[PDB]
Amino acid sequence: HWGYGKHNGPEHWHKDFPIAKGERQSPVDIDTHTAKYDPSLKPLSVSYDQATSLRILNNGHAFNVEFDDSQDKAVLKGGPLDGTYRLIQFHFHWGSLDGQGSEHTVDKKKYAAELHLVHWNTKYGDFGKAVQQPDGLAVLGIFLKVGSAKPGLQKVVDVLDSIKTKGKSADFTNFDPRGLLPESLDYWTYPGSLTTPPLLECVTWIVLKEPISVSSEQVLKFRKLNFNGEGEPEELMVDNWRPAQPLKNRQIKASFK
Ligand SMILES: NS(=O)(=O)c1nnc(-c2ccccc2Cl)s1
Ligand SMILES: [Zn+2]
Repeated sequence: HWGYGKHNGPEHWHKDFPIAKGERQSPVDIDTHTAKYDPSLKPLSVSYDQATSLRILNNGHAFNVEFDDSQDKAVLKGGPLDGTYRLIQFHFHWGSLDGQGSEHTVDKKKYAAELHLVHWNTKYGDFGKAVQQPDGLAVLGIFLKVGSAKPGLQKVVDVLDSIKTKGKSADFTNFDPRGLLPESLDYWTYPGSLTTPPLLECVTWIVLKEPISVSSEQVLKFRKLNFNGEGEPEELMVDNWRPAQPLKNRQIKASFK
């Protein structure tokens, strides 16, 4: 099966998922000097006051916090989007060391980790239909750098122990994802894909310019998770990130100059 190890990692994915070599794959390097400022872009509208988290899950590839998306509770609008996108889950990618871990890079700089808040376009009625459309998903990407602690993240950090191995889940209610946002919502955007299989080209990427800060201790706890299931030989969950892919015929746009 696919993974992030030497025998099943990203350069192998194309054998089972040939869209891996497609024309609008993610992530990409953001070259800040060739990004085009687009004054037509609207500000992002993040409406997460009525967010309802449900559960946190180790799926063997990351951990996901899941939200109730049966209603327009937590939604993303504005920016380069037309329409309303509902939050369904968030997850992270991170490294074995602080100098790597993000999926996107900025002028080839890697960050320690990357947060993805995944939303789907409610005109398609359910997530499974949305991933089959070119405008079906919008993923908000936020970089993490190591420095001070992020108080808003600690609640997540403290449950990881209970979902250490693949397939484990825990109740996770009343978590407010507003606690994970930077001060500024300035962004870059481009059309891209899921960065894990099935690698579908259905995502409008919105990558925030301002990183959030987390402490070494916090990121350290991420690295204690396991890719394996219980009773299996221990494989630490680290470096679950996909390299930058060719930009090909795409323009990255910026909401700021
Ligand atoms: N890293 S990511 O946000 O582009 C992403 N990639 N794959 C995702 C996915 C794949 C299968 C089912 C559900 C999701 Cl949410 S979400
Ligand atoms: Zn992701």
